[PDB]
Formats: sequence, structure tokens, C-alpha cells
Amino acid sequence: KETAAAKFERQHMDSSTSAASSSNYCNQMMKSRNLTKDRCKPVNTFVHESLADVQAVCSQKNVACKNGQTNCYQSYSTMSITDCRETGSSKYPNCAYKTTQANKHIIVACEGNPYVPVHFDASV
Ligand SMILES: [Cl-]
Ligand SMILES: [Cl-]
Ligand SMILES: [Cl-]
Ligand code: NA
Repeated sequence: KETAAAKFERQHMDSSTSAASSSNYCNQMMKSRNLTKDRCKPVNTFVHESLADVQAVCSQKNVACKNGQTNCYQSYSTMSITDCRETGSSKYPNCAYKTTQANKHIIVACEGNPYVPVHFDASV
């Protein structure tokens, strides 16, 4: 049974690459992180920075989350991210994703001790 912090890592961290360099990145990564197992997760973002740099966002700019909670933080700097979004022709079990690489600020919700990211709110 996964902790919230571990689930964030599995769903959103890809430090091994600096950026998505292929249109098939999302297809491969959504599968290998087990996000297509029982359903196609419709949207997911991967962050290509070190785990320490992402954890550090919990000490950056405190902002409201989309749901109105106040434990969200926006990174001071932009970060390399990949947005993965199901295509209109995607349907389980043959999940298919569009890969969009960008450099944006990330907004995460933080919780716990240590205070670490548990939810990916948005990128700007
Ligand atoms: Cl897993
Ligand atoms: Cl996401
Ligand atoms: Cl402030
Ligand atoms: Na946790």
C-alpha cells in the first residue's frame, strides 16, 4: 500500500532524462510506471529534475491549490516537464498519449514530515 509521497514519485518523477525527445515517451512511461494497468490515466505530468529540486518546491512560493486548499507551492524557477494526455482515439487497454515537452513552473501540494510533494496541481 503506497504512501502518498511514494505515489507522487512513481507518477511524476523522471530524473533520468533531461526532456522527452520522442513522440512515444508518454506511451512508454505511462506503461512502465503502471499508470495504464486497469484504466488509461487520462492526464499525467512527468518532471525532469532531481528529486531534491522538486522536494525543495515545498519551501518556495505558497499559493492556493485549485481546490482552494492552501498547502500548494509554486516553483520560483521553471522546470523541464512532459505533459502526457490521452488522445481522442485512445481506449483501454490500448492507451495512447500525446507527448508535449515544455519548461514551466510547477505547482505541487505538500504534506507530512518531512514536508514533501504529494499531489501535482498544475504547471504554469
Ligand atoms: Cl507500481
Ligand atoms: Cl499530473
Ligand atoms: Cl508571499
Ligand atoms: Na507520504
